[PDB]
Amino acid sequence: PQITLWKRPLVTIKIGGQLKEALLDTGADDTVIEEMSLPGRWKPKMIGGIGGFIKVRQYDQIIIEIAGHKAIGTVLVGPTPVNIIGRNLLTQIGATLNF
Amino acid sequence: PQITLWKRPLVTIKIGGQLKEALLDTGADDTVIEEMSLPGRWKPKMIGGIGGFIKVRQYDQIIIEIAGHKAIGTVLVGPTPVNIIGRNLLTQIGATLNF
Ligand SMILES: COc1ccc(S(=O)(=O)N(CC(C)C)C[C@@H](O)[C@H](Cc2ccccc2)NC(=O)O[C@H]2C[C@@H](C)O[C@H]2[C@@H]2CCCO2)cc1
Ligand SMILES: [Cl-]
Ligand SMILES: [Cl-]
Ligand SMILES: [Cl-]
Ligand SMILES: [Cl-]
Ligand code: NA
Ligand code: NA
Repeated sequence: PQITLWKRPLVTIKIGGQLKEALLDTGADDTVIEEMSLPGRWKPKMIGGIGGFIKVRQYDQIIIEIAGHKAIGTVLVGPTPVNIIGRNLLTQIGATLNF
Repeated sequence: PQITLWKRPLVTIKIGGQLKEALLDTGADDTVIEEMSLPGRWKPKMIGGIGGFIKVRQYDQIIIEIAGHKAIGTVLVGPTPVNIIGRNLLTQIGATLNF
């Protein structure tokens, strides 16, 4: 698809058996999901941006379905104000910025 | 251009005759630049990032070139870590997300 940017680029994702809405975010290095349980090992991480840093749990090798496209990678879980699909997973679905 | 996301989508911008680096950010509603001098009056704005809210200065109708494309629109100035081109200016340069 072609997604214009008049509004936030929100899509449906499936992660950990749950449907969520998430923002396709080219400015995010990382994928960050609101609090939820995921299987397997995790380790703590700090991520920062506007307003400072938050602590998250880092889960590696997590499968997400993003607008119908399956990907696998690291997913961070913590008190993000919105679910964010960052570049680590946008690359895997072949997303590009065009102008 | 078609910009892939394996690296950060950094471009050169020109604002007030100055070249700067900035991030093309589909997750940003607005454009936010590091402290600099802009002409005219400013209005107050609070923006919310990963870490919380910050105060910025909102300057309207500012001339800005983004990767060679002309834009004229709102620029927020404040303590952002990186210069961010958000959707208010990405729409002016015709940017879309594609996969
Ligand atoms: C209203 O206009 C706004 C409001 C907010 C922002 S923003 O906070 O920058 N933000 C909104 C988003 C968190 C929902 C845009 C993000 O793309 C934002 C842009 C940015 C900010 C500061 C330094 C570098 C890059 N990315 C961002 O915060 O990314 C961090 C969080 C996590 C997802 O990944 C992190 C890493 C390190 C920084 C880059 O990627 C921009 C404009
Ligand atoms: Cl919107
Ligand atoms: Cl990854
Ligand atoms: Cl590619
Ligand atoms: Cl905001
Ligand atoms: Na894992
Ligand atoms: Na102005």
